[PDB]
Amino acid sequence: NPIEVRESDGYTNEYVSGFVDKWDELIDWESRAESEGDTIINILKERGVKKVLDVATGTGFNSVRLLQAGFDVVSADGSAEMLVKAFDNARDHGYLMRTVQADWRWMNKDIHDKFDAIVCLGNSFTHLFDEGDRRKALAEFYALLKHDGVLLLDQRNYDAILDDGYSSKHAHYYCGDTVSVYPEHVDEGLARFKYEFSDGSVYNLNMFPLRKDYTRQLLHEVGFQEINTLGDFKETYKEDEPDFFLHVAEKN
Ligand SMILES: Nc1ncnc2c1ncn2[C@@H]1O[C@H](CSCC[C@H](N)C(=O)O)[C@@H](O)[C@H]1O
Repeated sequence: NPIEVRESDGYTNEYVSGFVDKWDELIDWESRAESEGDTIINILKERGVKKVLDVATGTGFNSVRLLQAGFDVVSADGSAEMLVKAFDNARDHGYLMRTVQADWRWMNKDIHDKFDAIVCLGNSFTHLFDEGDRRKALAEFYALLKHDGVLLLDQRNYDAILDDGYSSKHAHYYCGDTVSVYPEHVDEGLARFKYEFSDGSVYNLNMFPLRKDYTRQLLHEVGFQEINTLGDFKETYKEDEPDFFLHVAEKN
């Protein structure tokens, strides 16, 4: 059956769509690419990666960055509305995106290749609140990797927030002062972040506060052999603790 673009289906809603639109309206990709550096691209190049699957395309930032770097990218997302934005953003940068609508829990339904690398970036994995769904998603990613493939999966540093550290009592800024991100409510099973933009817009979003070692455990448990977790400093006013972690999980 064909996929229809809807502002409200099972994979996105108008609120989250408004949030990503607001981020993209105020934060240009050039600035974001400079602030994030070439860590992702360099990891892939040092591994000889050619074919990449983006499982969390969103409005397309990671996919377009990888296309610009010369990778063969397939751009998947659960949301058809997101994929339309991502395709047109790629078009605006002079690239033809290969979009596929797919749910992490059945990734090979319409994707039949295997990939040198998968990227699941922008703190996307934390959207899953059910442990069974987490294992299912990581198992689906594992199965889509070639024998010597690698999964790049990032997350916010929830350990520092759950342990009542400095980062739990303070907002974190991105793209200068364009947006602040504040952990309004934190418990073992839920973090609600307040995102306040420079134009006065406020969005409140829920995430599952994955501890760094719990994510590593899940990756090991679905079959990944070696995992290296890197501190990833993205925020404007850097602290002793990174605001993100990047897991580099090798299939074999
Ligand atoms: N279960 C699921 N299956 C497929 N896609 C999912 C999903 N849960 C969340 N997503 C997607 O994950 C994306 C997170 S947004 C992050 C987008 C991009 N990596 C960036 O950093 O800008 C959303 O577009 C959302 O639709």
